[PDB]
Amino acid sequence: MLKPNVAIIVAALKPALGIGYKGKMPWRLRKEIRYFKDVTTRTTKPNTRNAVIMGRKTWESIPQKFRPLPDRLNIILSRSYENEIIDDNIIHASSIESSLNLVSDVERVFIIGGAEIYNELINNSLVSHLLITEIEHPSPESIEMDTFLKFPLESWTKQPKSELQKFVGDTVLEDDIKEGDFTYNYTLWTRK
Ligand SMILES: CC(C)(C)c1ccc(Sc2cccc3nc(N)nc(N)c23)cc1
Repeated sequence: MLKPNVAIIVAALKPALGIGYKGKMPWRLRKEIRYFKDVTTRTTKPNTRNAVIMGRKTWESIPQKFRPLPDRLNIILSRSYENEIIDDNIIHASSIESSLNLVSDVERVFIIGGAEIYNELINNSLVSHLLITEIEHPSPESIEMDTFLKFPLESWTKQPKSELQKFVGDTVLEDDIKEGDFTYNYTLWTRK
């Protein structure tokens, strides 16, 4: 596949855009996990699937029995990897672009994490869309976090919900979802 449009999908706590603590999300938002699954899995073209790209540490963090993520082509990046097709669901690669050369019959491509991948790939011009779940909490500071997004958002535009709706198709988008003390909303951003 040549120069596909890629999207980053991430969940971050405002205002600092904290994303994790010692390799894990500092929250358990059950509806947000469901949205992540639907968005990354759904396709509109017939014999296609979507691809998910992740860093080797994220891959390793998923319990062996739960990988690869079903119904999507999983791509794992490592600087030590050779560009190789493991099976029909798993690709190893050392760069995003090299990995995309090995795919066909893919509709959308999503970067799913983790912290290092996000922070490095936000600056690759293949990235055209950000799907950011903006999480809010009454006392952000009480949540322990060690990793943060370092995104240049001054170079990006938050679109209206109609545009997000158009992006996700059939997926139901509820507003101000509450789970425990967290409130969140789904957003779409594109480059200026
Ligand atoms: C390293 C950290 C812990 C930030 C990390 C965070 C998330 C993910 S994948 C993921 C899992 C569950 C829900 C998710 N929600 C959205 N919106 N984005 C993701 N990428 C998600 C993989 C790695």
